[PDB]
Parts: sequence; C-alpha cells; structure tokens
Amino acid sequence: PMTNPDSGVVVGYWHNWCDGGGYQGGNAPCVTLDEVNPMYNIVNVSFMKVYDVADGRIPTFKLDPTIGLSEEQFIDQISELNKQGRSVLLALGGADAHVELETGDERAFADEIIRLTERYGFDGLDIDLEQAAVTAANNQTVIPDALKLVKDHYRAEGKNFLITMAPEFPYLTTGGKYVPYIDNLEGYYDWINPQFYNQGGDGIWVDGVGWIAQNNDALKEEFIYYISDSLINGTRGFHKIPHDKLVFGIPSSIDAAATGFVQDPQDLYDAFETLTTQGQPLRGVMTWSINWDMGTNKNGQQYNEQFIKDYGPFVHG
Repeated sequence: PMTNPDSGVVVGYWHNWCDGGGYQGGNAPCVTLDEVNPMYNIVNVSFMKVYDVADGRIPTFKLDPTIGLSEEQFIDQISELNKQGRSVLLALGGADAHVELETGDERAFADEIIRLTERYGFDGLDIDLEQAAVTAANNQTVIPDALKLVKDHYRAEGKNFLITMAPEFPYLTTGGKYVPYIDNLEGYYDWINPQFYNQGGDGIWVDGVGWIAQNNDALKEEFIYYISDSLINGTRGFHKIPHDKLVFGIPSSIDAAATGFVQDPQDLYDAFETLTTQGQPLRGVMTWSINWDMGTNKNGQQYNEQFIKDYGPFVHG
C-alpha cells in the first residue's frame, strides 16, 4: 500500500506537536493531516526520535495526543492521503532527538521502521538529522545500513519504500560530512531535499560571477541556480545528486527559519527555468514547514498558505 509520486513533488513537513514558536516570534499550530493542502503531495511526519534514553537507542514514533487525533484517526487520515495519491513519510531526527545509533543497532532499527510502516501506513522515511547528529556515534553507517534492509524488505514484496534526505547544503561538498549518507544509499534513495537555509553567510563562489551567499536576497536567483547546477553536475566541489533526484528545500516564511527565505518566488521560478532550459529540471521543492505555512506571525497575521500557493501550482503545472 506504498504510495509513490509520479512526477514533481512539493515536500512539506508536518509537526507532531502544537504551537511552536518562530524565528520572528510567530506561532505554528498543530493541524490534522486532513487539513493539509493537497498540493503538498509528500507529507513528512516529524519526528521519529528517541523520546527517553531509558528506552534504548532505537528511534521510534509516538503520536502527540494534543493534536486531537486518535491512533485510528491518524492511520485513517494517512490512508486517505494515499487514496489521493499523496505520500506520507516518517522524518527521522529533528532537534534534541538523541539519535546516536551504534554499530550493531542496524537490524533492530530496520525492524522498528518496518513495524511503524506496517502500523501507520508510512510510504518511506526522510533522514532529517540535526547538525550535531550527522556525525554522532555511528549514525553515518548504521542509518544507511538499516535503510538498505528496509528498502530490500519492501522490494521483495514488490514495493518501493521512499528514502529521502534533508542535509544542510554546505555538508554536500565532495569531502563533506554528509557524503556517507549519499554514497551508502546510492541506488536506494529516491531524492535528496537539502536545506538551502539556516546557514547564514555560507554560500558558493562561482568563478566569473563572485561570492553568492545564502542570505543575500539580491542574488537569490543566482544562488538557487548555481548551488543546484553544482549539485546536479557534481561541479564546484559538490557531490553529484542527479537533477531528477534533487528537490530544493526552502523556508515557508521568515518564522520557519532564521535565514534562507525566498523573498520573491520569481527568483526560484527563473532559476528553475534556467535549469530546465539546460535540460536538467529539478524534481520539485521542499519546505519547513506545513504548520508554519498554516501559522501566524508575531502580530497575529496568518501566513495563509502563501508558500503552497506560491510553489504548488508552479511545481504541479
């Protein structure tokens, strides 16, 4: 019962908690799955984590009851997303997740991913580790090893369990800390949706063009274009990610991330247009987060689904 997308994707994260505070003092309410705009055709339930270190190192998922959904209602709403052709992934990691897997844990971690997948109807898993967890303990080897077990388990049932990853973009260099997740899952992952945000003054130097920072709003089109062109060709010191497997992750507003919000969507449409014109169209867009897009800013104004209104029709048309 493992729903996959047929073409472009708009990936959105869904908070398993209520009323998060924002980088500019807004508020992100919890919402049900049935409240999510259908143009979010990949919905990432956040987060699979270790809730209590006394329960051991294996991450798990526990639905937050304050969202107002029973277990059965949550399961049913996933089934309903699947009937619409939409996928629901489990996102592993997030802040304060205590994911510190050790060599030897990979079989039990795979078992728990399979168990939650059977119980809830998840269509796959997104690796969304916090900065410090990327190289913690044996995460770089145990997490890919466990996911290969899961992938092949479902492949043997004729099903494609989706595997995606949300690296912070500076770590995608040829010698970067994220490389093992990508190399170890080559041929296993379906796409990568890096975070092109929260890295302040990081960016990329483009010979003949100059220094293009992730927080430079005047060069946003050039940033999106050149960081993507580098990834999809394995150039400018970046690890290759094929263009049909690259999804461009950006904040849904200035409350969702400290930096990286795209002030003018036209900069993204034009960058994607240049990539398409050279024959390397990207697979779609990702955002942190659905709940922020449905949230409020510090003066109580609704974000009013502005992000999915800006990028949904663009990706799906």
